[PDB]
Amino acid sequence: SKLIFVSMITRHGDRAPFANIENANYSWGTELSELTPIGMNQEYNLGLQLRKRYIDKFGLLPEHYVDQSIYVLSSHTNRTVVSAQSLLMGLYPAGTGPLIGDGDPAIKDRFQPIPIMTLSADSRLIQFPYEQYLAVLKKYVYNSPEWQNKTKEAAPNFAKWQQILGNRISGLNDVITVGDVLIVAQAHGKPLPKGLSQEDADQIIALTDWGLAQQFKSQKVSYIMGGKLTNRMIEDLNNAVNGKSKYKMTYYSGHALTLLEVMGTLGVPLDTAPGYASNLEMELYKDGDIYTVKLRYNGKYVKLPIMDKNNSCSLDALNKYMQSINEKFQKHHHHHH
Amino acid sequence: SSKLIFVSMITRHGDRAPFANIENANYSWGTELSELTPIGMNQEYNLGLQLRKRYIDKFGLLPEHYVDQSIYVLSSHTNRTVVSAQSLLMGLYPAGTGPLIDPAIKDRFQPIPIMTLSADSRLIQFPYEQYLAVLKKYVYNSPEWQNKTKEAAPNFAKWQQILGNRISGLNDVITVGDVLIVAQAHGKPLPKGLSQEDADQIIALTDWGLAQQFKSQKVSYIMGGKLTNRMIEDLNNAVNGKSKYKMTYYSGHALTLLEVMGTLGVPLDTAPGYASNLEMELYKDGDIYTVKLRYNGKYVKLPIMDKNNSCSLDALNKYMQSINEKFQKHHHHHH
Ligand SMILES: Nc1ncnc2c1ncn2[C@@H]1O[C@H](CO)[C@@H](OP(=O)(O)O)[C@H]1O
Ligand SMILES: Nc1ncnc2c1ncn2[C@@H]1O[C@H](CO)[C@@H](OP(=O)(O)O)[C@H]1O
Repeated sequence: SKLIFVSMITRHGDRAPFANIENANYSWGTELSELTPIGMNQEYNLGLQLRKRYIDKFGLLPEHYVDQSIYVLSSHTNRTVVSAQSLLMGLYPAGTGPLIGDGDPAIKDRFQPIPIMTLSADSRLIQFPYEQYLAVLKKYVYNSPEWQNKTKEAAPNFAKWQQILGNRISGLNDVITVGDVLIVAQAHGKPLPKGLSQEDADQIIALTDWGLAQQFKSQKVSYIMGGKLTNRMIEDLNNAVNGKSKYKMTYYSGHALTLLEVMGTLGVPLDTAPGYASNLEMELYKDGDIYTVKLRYNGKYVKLPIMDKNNSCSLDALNKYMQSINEKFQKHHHHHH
Repeated sequence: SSKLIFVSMITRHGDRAPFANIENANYSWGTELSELTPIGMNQEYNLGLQLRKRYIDKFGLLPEHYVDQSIYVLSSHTNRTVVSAQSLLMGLYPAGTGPLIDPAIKDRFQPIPIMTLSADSRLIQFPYEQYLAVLKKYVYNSPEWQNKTKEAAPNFAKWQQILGNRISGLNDVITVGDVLIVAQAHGKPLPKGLSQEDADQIIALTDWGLAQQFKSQKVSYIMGGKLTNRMIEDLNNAVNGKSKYKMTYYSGHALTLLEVMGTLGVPLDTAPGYASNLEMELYKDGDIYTVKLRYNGKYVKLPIMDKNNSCSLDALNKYMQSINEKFQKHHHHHH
């Protein structure tokens, strides 16, 4: 069997936060929500790892980029576009880019440009727009027994955390909001907010990780947000077999939610929120007329319920699996007055 | 005295392979149809270096190391325009200037985000079939097009038999002309039986035809009014506090340049070559704001501009407003 196609999702690299902790004076060195130099480096290094895997080891891809061999689509954010660019600088590094004339580089250092398309900001394919995402949570997650139970457990800490941090803390949603800032602060070696013990910071961060993962332990929530992309990736695999597409790889540059929603849709939800440069690959193998698929998440194969002891299933089986998921969550349409 | 505070820029992409094949030739391009070639990457990279010398070294509008959220880059939904923008930005902010953590990326590359429109957007280029539909309606039956057609028509049968491709109008001449332009740019031999004289005629008609389309301000406005308005709005946003960008950059096509120049009433006489570019420059001297328009390295005098190729931003706004009013559509109700 030979690897013939891969579809990949990444989360972007280290970024600045979206929000500020009111009672802290953190300085990030880049604008809110932008990819940091560390984040660029993380994605670049992931690119180098992917070169060793899909070029050196499997030989799916060549050492010098072939035009129209990789389709890259990013959400409409700076961090996801720059993350894809940075990753591709590792996958096809300086020294491998094209020459003109007598072996003179097209671009100094033989950089290799690889096109990245973006969705519109309004697209729901790679990420739901933030307010639409929160609306799904309000409807399907916040009143769930698991969310309410965890809320009751954590609630005795809300008043204290609110007075320490300044930011409103009146539910797990607010804990998650400030938790992201604390995660960024820790990733950048910043001091704790005054009056927030390491114990308290650890608890807030733990609740944040728990909460993000809990959202997608619902296959329904996962499908609402991720059904479209999951279907599209499987269709990419099919197009690699049916002659429709000549791409060796499709790469969707996305977010924590992108990874959570696809894993959750497939019935293998994550127990932890994806860290920076987390990544998922659907690998398609060919042995004669037999086509098989494997699913890789952060460097380890994942066993879908339909897979064998070798973490593998036929593409036909994956199709049937996805079809059943689509039917399971199909909406009953109604007419109106 | 007066200082440059903002620039809005359009480029055409760099050298590319053709869209079509000449039926009776066997050209091999080295990349897929319509993709940017290595020479095209080089052209855009070199333009980037030129833009660094101008807007960083000379005017100091931009800093030597990229500031996040300082440049907004929007490309049409094509590989050649995205790769052209990326190549240009590799010249504007070259290796050695990118961020450190020890370099964030080897050779200190500097990533700069590029957004793309959807393929169905009409902002930077009309989708091809919609573009041709505008030509059919407004250009192909115009007196100038018909006259040129009659002059060239005695050559159609011969060109058709030589090339294989259908040649029954100037539109077909333009179609094969692009292939001949690409062939010449890549030093390929002429198709058998096509003399250099004939190739020159076909290419000349192609250049003439592309420019002729946009000598109509109406045609230009239909396709380019939206982008022209948007670029002027970018200038206004640099003054009114709405935007903190130092530059907006629209990565586009020959049509993008033709339509904006044509909308502003300064249509080009020749079709834009690879890496052609246009800049709207905004200057501040106290409370006085002035604009200049640059095309392929030379200032262009709008009718509203003075001997110094300059006008106030207020004047530019009034000018654009009058163009909008001129081409406003009379709406109707229906049964
Ligand atoms: N204040 C905000 N504004 C816009 N998007 C936000 C946001 N806060 C969070 N997000 C989004 O919610 C996801 C889970 O934390 C994030 O994933 P990423 O950090 O982008 O992987 C954001 O997309
Ligand atoms: N066969 C084709 N398919 C799609 N777009 C095409 C095309 N032939 C020409 N174009 C488009 O028409 C413009 C003027 O020649 C081109 O400008 P550029 O070469 O992209 O600057 C194309 O966009």
